[PDB]
Amino acid sequence: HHHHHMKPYYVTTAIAYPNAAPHVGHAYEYIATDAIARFKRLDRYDVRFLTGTDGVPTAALARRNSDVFQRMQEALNISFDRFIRTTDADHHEASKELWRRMSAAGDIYLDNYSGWYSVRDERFFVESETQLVDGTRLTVETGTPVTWTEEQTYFFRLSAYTDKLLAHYHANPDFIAPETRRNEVISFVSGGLDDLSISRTSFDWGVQVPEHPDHVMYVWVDALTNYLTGAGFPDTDSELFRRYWPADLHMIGKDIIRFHAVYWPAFLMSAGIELPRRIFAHGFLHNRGIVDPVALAEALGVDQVRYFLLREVPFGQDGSYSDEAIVTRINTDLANELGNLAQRSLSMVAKNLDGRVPNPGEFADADAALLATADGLLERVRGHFDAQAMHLALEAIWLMLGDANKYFSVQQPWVLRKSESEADQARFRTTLYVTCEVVRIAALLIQPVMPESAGKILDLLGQAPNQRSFAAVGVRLTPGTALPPPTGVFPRYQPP
Amino acid sequence: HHHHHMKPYYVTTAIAYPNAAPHVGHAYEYIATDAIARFKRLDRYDVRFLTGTDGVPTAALARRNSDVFQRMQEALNISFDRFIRTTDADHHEASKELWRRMSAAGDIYLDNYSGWYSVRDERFFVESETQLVDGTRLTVETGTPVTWTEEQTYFFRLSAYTDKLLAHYHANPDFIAPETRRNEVISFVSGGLDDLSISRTSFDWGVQVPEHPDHVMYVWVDALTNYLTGAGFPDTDSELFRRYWPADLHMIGKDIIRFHAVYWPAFLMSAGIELPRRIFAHGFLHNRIVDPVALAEALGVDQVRYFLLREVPFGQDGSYSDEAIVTRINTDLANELGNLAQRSLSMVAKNLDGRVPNPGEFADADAALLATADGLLERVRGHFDAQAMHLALEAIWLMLGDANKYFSVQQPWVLRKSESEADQARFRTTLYVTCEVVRIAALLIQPVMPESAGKILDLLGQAPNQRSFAAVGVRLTPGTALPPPTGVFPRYQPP
Repeated sequence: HHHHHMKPYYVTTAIAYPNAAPHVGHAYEYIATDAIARFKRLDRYDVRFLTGTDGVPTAALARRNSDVFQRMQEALNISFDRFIRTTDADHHEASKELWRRMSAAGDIYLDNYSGWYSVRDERFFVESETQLVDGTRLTVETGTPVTWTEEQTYFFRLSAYTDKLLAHYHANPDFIAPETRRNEVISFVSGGLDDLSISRTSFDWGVQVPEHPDHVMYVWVDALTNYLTGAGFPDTDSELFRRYWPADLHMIGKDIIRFHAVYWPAFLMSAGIELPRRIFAHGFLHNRGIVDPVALAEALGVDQVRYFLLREVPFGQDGSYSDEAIVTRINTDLANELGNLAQRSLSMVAKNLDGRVPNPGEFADADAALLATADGLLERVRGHFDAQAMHLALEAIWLMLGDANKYFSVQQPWVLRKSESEADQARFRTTLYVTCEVVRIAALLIQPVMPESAGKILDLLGQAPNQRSFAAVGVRLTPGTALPPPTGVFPRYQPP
Repeated sequence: HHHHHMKPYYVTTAIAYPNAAPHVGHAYEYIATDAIARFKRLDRYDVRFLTGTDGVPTAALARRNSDVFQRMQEALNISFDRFIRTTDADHHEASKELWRRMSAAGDIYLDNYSGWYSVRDERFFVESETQLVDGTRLTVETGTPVTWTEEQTYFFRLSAYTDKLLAHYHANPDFIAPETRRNEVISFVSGGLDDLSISRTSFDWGVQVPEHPDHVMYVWVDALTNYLTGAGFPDTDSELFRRYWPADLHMIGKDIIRFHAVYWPAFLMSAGIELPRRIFAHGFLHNRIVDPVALAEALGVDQVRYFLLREVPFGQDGSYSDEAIVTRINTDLANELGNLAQRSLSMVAKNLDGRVPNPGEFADADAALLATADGLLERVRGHFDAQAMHLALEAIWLMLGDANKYFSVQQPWVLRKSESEADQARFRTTLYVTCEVVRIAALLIQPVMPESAGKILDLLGQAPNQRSFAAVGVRLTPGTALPPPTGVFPRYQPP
């Protein structure tokens, strides 16, 4: 009964709230988290990569959510793992069990409350958190209407966890990232926290509170438990839960950080459940002077868009999109620096070395320096990925590709091809081998960012599909390997 | 510059040879040696507990070794000490220095030789040590193929140390254990020894012989020096070597006893290096191969550690069966130890406000049980010093038998019902005595079942700083607050 060997890694994308519809607006988040998951799969991890998502209006919306999810997954090549339907997941047993544990811990109480309530956010707001935009009172943070409501509601004793949360932040400095987001959460919690309304009296459809069917949970309370549902909760003895909980990484947008970094860990502390290891809040994309990567991918190519978004924007910051910025990356970074270097060297293998990887001679100093830089990339890229700094990992790879192109232009293997010498031909073989070998290493490491284009390059280098994990980075290109006739992988931008 | 104050104790598990894979098949060995090391740490020793281990086919095989090691260490809770890698260790300087010393002493010579050679064992074999099994010539001892080779090789003058080895066995009766293994080694050496080939001419990867780069040492010659490397050798003036060499105990399987009890001490005699103090060769397990890692994941790490160290007299071969381990899980652990702790701790919680009672004056029955418990540490220490962990565990559970008998005779559940003044006093005394002997037993079983014993000590309100053997002589403090009792030893759950 051994169906797994590698260390597990459980990573989630964000719940939909405050949007009723999942997936929409999450393409950037999905591309980034997919690259993280693909990197972990290539680095000998058992990856579990899941979404944070689970009358007549509600059901057709379920078809649209499905259609949007399939299109986004296929257009951007997201490799979410397949979740198995269970009876507990259909009946919201996770949030009901979480409620039971928090109630049994003494952290849930009924009370009367009056204040500004937002139907869309399902939250209460204080006076300073509202504003009259134009004779209509809206929330300052989200812009949703509020009306004054006097309700009976169940509260979570969030105030009893202010210091416990600050102690968790101090003991786990990598729990919240990037650092500007960590400083903001610490500043917020340090000001003190009030108790948190978590239910409403309603007969509308929703997750009924255990023992109190006249109350229903707010949508975001039950939504957060989807992370636990993804690991088989409330079946804490199940193999799924022992293996994958706690989650290693919650990937979210910075708009819902307080739900994940304050409310969520307090809920889990109250219920006696292990907390997630890390929360990373990314920024949002805007046009220069909203950005739809699915439409960009269909127009420009999936790997061009995935590369641009993960390279142009330092992950965590807000990003600016201009057509000029992505055209340069498509034409310079991809088509020229990587594509043309691979095409030039592979063309000489096919035409002058009978389509066979040459056996290199003894490596000169210039050969060893370039190989040493490439051999050191896996360690540097792994460190950047562990901090969710994919832009720095891609910059490191293209810095090596810069050295490789410089090396290629200095060695001039296309002029050594002519000479009938014994030393020029040996130098011809060695320089082509070194260029192919560093292209192989770069192609292996860009698989998380551009899976198909990297796969095509590895096909051109005669690498079987079984020899494409990061363990293969330390195994040099085999002389005598037969290479297929080279074809283009990274085309130049074609204006409409 | 005092980073130590206790007497050092250096104990090793065996080198991998003949198998190229370390750790594989050594789980039973690791568990027993870990219990010995844990006992020494609790007994005010500075313990150094190390393994005897250090192209493309060899690199990823090193990844598998690390995976097997970390999984085995975690599944069985083995507490090997952390080895610091140095420049000398990376370049195999210990075996080079050992070879130099033996050569400088005149004990290594080059010679021609012809005979049956096993590339797997890296040893030569005489005709009577080979056999044709089905048209192929194998060693009778290990079943590896041999081919007739006529090679130049370096020899160690083992014949010059036959009598010196016998004199060492006689002067040090505890050097080899158990006694059946000692008798076999003495009989072998008494028959006389030939000189020992220790190198081969090959351009494969290996430890090149100093001053003769065409020869490489046999893998087991270099492997033996890992024991020296663990103590900082060849840096004989290092703090590690002065403090931890000679090794106090080489724990090995009896399959490689001649490498450790004959070749190894003769090497060290030639090199002028102090000999290890003691070598213990344990037996092998079989079903009526046994995989303790798989057993632990299915049954519980402490259930498996206990069964393996109690069921088989250490040094003998053992037979593990499902019924035999179920008996020890349910009787020895869940009932004899578990329910004795649960029934008495539950009475402290419900009847004595979760507070250790202040006992009255001890009756003859109370003092008799306490006396048996107070004498356990000395008896268990003597068994561990002979590596007789089965006898240490038997001595502890014989006391737990007396405690269960004492508990049933006193009937504390009857005394709690009486509003009398005398009965309530006797009720406090018998509960204190029962908790006190459970505390002593839990302290002494820490080397065998670290986690379960820690849980019992948690239920008895013992802080983590008061769990060494120096705390055995400090009675349970009346007034100590106890957490609500929870289960520690579950009964066997059939799948």
